[PDB]
Amino acid sequence: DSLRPKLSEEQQRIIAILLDAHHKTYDPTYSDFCQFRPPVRVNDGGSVTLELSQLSMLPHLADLVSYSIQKVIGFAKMIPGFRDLTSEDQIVLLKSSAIEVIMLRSNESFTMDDMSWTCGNQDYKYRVSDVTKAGHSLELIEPLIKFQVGLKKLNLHEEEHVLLMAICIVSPDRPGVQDAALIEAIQDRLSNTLQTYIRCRHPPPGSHLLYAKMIQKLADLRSLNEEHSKQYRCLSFQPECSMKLTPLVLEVFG
Ligand SMILES: C[C@H](CCCC(C)(C)O)[C@H]1CC[C@H]2/C(=C\C=C3C[C@@H](O)C[C@H](O)C3)CCC[C@]12C
Repeated sequence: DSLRPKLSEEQQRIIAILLDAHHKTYDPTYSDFCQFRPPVRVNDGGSVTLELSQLSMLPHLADLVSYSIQKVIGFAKMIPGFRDLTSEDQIVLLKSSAIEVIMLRSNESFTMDDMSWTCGNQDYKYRVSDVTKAGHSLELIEPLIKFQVGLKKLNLHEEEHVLLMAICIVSPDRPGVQDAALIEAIQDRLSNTLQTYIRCRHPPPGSHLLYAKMIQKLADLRSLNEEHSKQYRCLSFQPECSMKLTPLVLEVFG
């Protein structure tokens, strides 16, 4: 039974637009990372106290996340439809989705060889231990790694990955959005592009369950977003934390 309509010419052009936007905003060589404040790994082999006392990886990771937010804002601008929104909604959407899109886009440096984000170059291989040296706890980190493994095992085509990031950004149910209807219209155009693509371009397919899986990842990201927000708020109570962050990070997560 299941029909397999072909991608319209407009859908194909959406896909091409989104691949080009990603290629313009995600350097797969990580060649800017040497410009960030450097990573420092104090031995905390075991401690929340040590660690909040040092936050040795926070300057480097905050610069990394700050840089990623900028690339994401650049990616968003190229999403077909996004600029038809009011700038107030554009920013609501970017601010509420930023950490989720960072978590998604980070899947490209994530490796199941050793369960790290390998952006280098050894200095820029990030593990669970680095995330705890930036003041976060296992209640964020463990489900983050689960999410990364789950996403990897979907073996998404790049077309799927960039569509999934766009759909994440353009979510009509973010708090504070005004024109939810327009946002939903933009998102549906993207979601239809993704369903059609999966059905006509993705083999075998007994992965017609792929679309529901991807949608579930969006749900998972929502939970990670609330847990992140909870921890960031506590982290920010550390005296002089702000010096280790950036103005853009302060604004987005504050
Ligand atoms: C939870 C943490 C962000 C915490 C930021 C803070 C401000 C301290 O709350 C995660 C989110 C994404 C994670 C990682 C890498 C992300 C990227 C981003 C992407 O834009 C390029 C590359 O893929 C590395 C591994 C370290 C741990 C990172 C930074």
